[PDB]
Amino acid sequence: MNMVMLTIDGKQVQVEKGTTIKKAAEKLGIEIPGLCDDNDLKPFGACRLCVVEDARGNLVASCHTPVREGMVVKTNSPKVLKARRVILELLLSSHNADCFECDKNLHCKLQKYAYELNIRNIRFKGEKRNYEIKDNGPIYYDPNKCILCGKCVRICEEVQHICAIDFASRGFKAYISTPFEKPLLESDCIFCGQCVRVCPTGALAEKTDIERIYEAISDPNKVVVVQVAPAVRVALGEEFGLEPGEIVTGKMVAALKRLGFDKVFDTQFAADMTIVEETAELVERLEKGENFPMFTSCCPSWILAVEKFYPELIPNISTARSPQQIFGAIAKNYYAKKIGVARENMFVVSVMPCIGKKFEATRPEFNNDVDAVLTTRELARMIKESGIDFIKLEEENFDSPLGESTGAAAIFGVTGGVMEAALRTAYSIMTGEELEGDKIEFTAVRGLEGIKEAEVDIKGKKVRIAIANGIGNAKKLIEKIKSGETKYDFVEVMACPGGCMSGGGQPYTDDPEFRKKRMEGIYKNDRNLPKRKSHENEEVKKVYEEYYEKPCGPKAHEELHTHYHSRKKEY
Amino acid sequence: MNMVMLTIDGKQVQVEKGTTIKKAAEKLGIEIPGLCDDNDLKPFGACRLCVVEDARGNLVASCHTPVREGMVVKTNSPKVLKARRVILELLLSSHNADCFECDKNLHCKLQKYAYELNIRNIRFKGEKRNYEIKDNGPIYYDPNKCILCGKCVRICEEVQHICAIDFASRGFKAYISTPFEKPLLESDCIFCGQCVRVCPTGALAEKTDIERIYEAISDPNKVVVVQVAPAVRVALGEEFGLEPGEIVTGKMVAALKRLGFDKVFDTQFAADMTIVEETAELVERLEKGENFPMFTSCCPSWILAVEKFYPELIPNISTARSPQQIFGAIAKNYYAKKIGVARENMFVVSVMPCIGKKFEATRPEFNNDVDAVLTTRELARMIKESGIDFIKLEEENFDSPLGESTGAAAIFGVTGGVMEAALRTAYSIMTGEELEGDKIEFTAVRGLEGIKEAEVDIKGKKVRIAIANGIGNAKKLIEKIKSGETKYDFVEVMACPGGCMSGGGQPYTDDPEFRKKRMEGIYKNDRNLPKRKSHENEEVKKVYEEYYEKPCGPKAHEELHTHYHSRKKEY
Ligand code: SF4
Ligand code: SF4
Ligand code: SF4
Ligand code: SF4
Ligand code: SF4
Ligand code: SF4
Ligand code: SF4
Ligand code: SF4
Ligand code: FES
Ligand code: FES
Repeated sequence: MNMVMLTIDGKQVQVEKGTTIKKAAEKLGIEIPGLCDDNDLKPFGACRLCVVEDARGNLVASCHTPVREGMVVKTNSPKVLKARRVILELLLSSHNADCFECDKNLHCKLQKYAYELNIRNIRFKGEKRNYEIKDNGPIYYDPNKCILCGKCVRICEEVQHICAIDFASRGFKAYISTPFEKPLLESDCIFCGQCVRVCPTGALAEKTDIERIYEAISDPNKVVVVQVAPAVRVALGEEFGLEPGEIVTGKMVAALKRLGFDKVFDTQFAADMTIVEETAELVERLEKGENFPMFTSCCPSWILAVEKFYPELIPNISTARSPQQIFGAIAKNYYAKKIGVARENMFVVSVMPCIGKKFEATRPEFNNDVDAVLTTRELARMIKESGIDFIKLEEENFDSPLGESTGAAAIFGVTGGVMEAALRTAYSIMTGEELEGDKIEFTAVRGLEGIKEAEVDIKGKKVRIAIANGIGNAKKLIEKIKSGETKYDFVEVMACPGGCMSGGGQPYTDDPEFRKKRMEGIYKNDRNLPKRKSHENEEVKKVYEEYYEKPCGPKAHEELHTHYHSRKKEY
Repeated sequence: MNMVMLTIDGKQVQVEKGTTIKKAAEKLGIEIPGLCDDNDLKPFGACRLCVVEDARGNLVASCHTPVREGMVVKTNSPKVLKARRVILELLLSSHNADCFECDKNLHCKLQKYAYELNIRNIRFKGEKRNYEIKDNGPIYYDPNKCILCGKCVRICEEVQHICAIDFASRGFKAYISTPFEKPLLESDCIFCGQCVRVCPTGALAEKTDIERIYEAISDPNKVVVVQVAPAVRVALGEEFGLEPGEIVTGKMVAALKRLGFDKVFDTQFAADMTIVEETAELVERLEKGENFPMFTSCCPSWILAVEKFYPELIPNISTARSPQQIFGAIAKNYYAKKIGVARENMFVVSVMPCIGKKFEATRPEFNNDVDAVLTTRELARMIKESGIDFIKLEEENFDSPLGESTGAAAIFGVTGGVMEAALRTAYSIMTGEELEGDKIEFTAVRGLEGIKEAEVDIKGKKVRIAIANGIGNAKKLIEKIKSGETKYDFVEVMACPGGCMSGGGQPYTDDPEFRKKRMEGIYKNDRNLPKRKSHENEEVKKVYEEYYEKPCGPKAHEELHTHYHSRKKEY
């Protein structure tokens, strides 16, 4: 091993060779500001705001200069501060200053740096950016506030391997867009929502359906039922000053009950129903031994990717609905006749951490089962708007008769958790017995690796299980499968890297290790529940024996399944 | 005690009769927004943003509504939210939106309420407020961001009884002004800074001089000494997310060392200098028995209030300088000859929590001993500017030979702690012995009462002592003295209510009970020290025996004394 000695602010530093000055100065109790840098991306050097001076007398960037042995650098010299002040004055000279009306208010990094570097009087006044905004679906793009940091194109090209947007024009009028300024829906985008999560300004944000929620609640002839996702309860607490990984289920239930919503349920019931349907389909397919491999259809971004780029995989993907639409069908068809409320007077609201769900809700194939879709940020805005203090609430429980949950549906917010639930139910449906002890947990499908392969043995029969997180890794698996190197049986894809815990709806964070904390939170949540199996739930059995009488029945085929059509129109 | 039964948002409430419907709902884990209300002021009802809905169906204000038996109210009805949204749109329609240049950025309450209530598109665009910025000294007034809440007028009317500013004009063009738009120096202001502390916008701020500090640092031939106030050690941590009242001495010393300052010192040394000099003066005045009562000179605002309103008490004021100017004279007179530097080439910077110090630094009669002054908020902004992480610093001590101190000089940030620091020294100098055990602490001069009185018996000799915090209580006690009811010996006055811990330079807080926490922090800091007596300090005695040889000497009269001249201009 090779170690490197250097001096920073007159202090001796030992660092491993090859790390940058920004990374090497983390343990020294100092932080260099920068806008174009992220922990998941390569250095770009477009902000030029992270400059520090070496011994010679010139300023160099600190995010892409490797540490060489025997240099002295300074961080609080007056020249560096002057350069940073002038650079932020230049940035702020052409920014439309409607900070009252910005969705990214109180979380914008540019605003924090404008406060932090003591800017009080901008001498450069003149031409401002003046473009026209247009709708794009669930993604609201305002090119008046862009600073051309390049994070969105880098996260859409280097990680996602999709290349949906890129730079355009030259000079002062350069701007990031699609080909020929077309809307994102008919472009090559798949609505993963990663570009929204990394934008340091308010250029990229979410279309809001807040007014429709308030008009629906204000109407005295409409009954409102609201569902929450499994992955919201672990990261909702970041807005209110708590560390990530805290379980706030009861507090959020109390907040939802006090917000005016008539009924509060959870997706975990529909999640268990989806698991039952998927494992029935898997058992049937394995008995016939046809259409290998079989893909899961629980991620709207994945199904958009299949419909847009790979139309040949349409026969091989499952026909099961998303859990959101499953709960919508249950609420509009079975619960409504039980309570005695007309279908035209029922409102269903969902809280999900994804952005693909916002587009998925308005697909004409689903007959408008879900009316409006929220995100975690919108729910956190409701709580502050209504004045509810989140810290000192009293925890309550979910309503009846479909609020009770199991431990199999509590790990959908982690990559491969659907696979653990599928193996948990498949072991019981094949072997006939129930796993007890450490055999309940499948540790072979846990972690944060890009590709997760497993050879699962059930009563002497071995099956192949493949998990891919990230669209690029899914493309790699597609290339390997079409190459015919090996054959799998049951393959999961989630477009967001790391699972739904890192979707576009989750609150913004600065810690570089939020994924590990959220995984620990979800797993500790799952370990704190008496029931760990999907089929052991009673209410799912009551719903089946009350209305459908059989999984994968003709009524279930009518309501619990859908068909996909290829969107890859030829040129 | 008579209790009242009611319901608020469907929850039963038990509260005493007489509380409003906003202050009696804070203990239900719910809080309704408001801008015109503060815990130290009578309700005024100018925001009209704290409205709720009663049973009848008309919107009623909450900050001035007494509660009676039998009301049902709701604070989350759609009508109330719509009214609040429209009212905030009306406010932000006429606000100059340069939130990058605003000194109150990331702490403005209007910004936070614009974020909370989900404002996205201002429909009412029209004529804005267009006034002209004028200079006033240490108070920077910008009547373009004023929302006419009236907090400054009420706090200069109800508490201070100074009557410096008042409303002017009518209609849309009304504003806050002095008579005839004269500068605040020539008006009846006394520069207490309370109006700065309560302003919920960026209208009233500080004239910030970080720039001059920066070319002072960048000059290679100038040597910089920075001094810190006793009341800063208990309030800086609130700027970094800590609980108020945490002792952060070592952390702020490390931060000041890393900021480029050549030498760092505490002003407790000069404070003990002032204590021993004032004790000598008090012993002298007791021996002659003339010019009673005698007033302290530790507060510049008190001196201004005397020079403007009560010019007949000038012969009765102590001639001792403030500790800041005494430390400046020591640094520019004794320390400079010891190190071997020219007097013009020494730069003295102070970090004090008061606002009147900014004006006091530039008096022509002090011969420009100090060059620039700061407050705690600017110190925190500099710390965050250089990138220093305050949480993970290492404790380090002061410099030499003016770094160490005693416990008598650490309680200046409390109403009463100055005379409590002088009674021990007077006891020691007149009796000849030193207090032991719990007799060091005097429990009769601690608390938060408006006027504190005590009769202290020392060796059979009784002295009458009085404390007045707040200029209103000072005026009351001056009226009592001029009435001739009782005779005093030694009177302390601090202009800000609650002592120097509630100055204008301290960080903004929303907790209603910050004064108790700050007092507890100060007392814990005092009790965590080995030496508790000003006389037992070593370097004070060394300085006298090397340069003065006697307190109240001709050299001390030349350098540690000043004279006051009346400012009451005849009309
Ligand atoms: S949503 Fe995903 S695919 Fe679409 S532009 Fe953003 S990063 Fe690229
Ligand atoms: S759109 Fe957002 S992420 Fe992309 S360059 Fe502009 S500011 Fe950066
Ligand atoms: S992007 Fe940031 S600085 Fe720009 S308007 Fe929005 S909040 Fe203000
Ligand atoms: S992984 Fe989850 S958050 Fe990401 S696109 Fe798929 S469903 Fe949405
Ligand atoms: S007072 Fe508040 S809202 Fe107005 S410009 Fe300053 S920070 Fe923005
Ligand atoms: S500084 Fe004090 S006296 Fe002067 S206007 Fe403000 S509150 Fe009134
Ligand atoms: S100057 Fe500040 S405190 Fe005074 S009325 Fe205007 S906004 Fe209110
Ligand atoms: S009491 Fe302290 S903070 Fe207030 S004006 Fe006097 S010296 Fe300044
Ligand atoms: S973000 Fe580091 S050089 Fe631009
Ligand atoms: S601000 Fe409370 S009633 Fe006006």
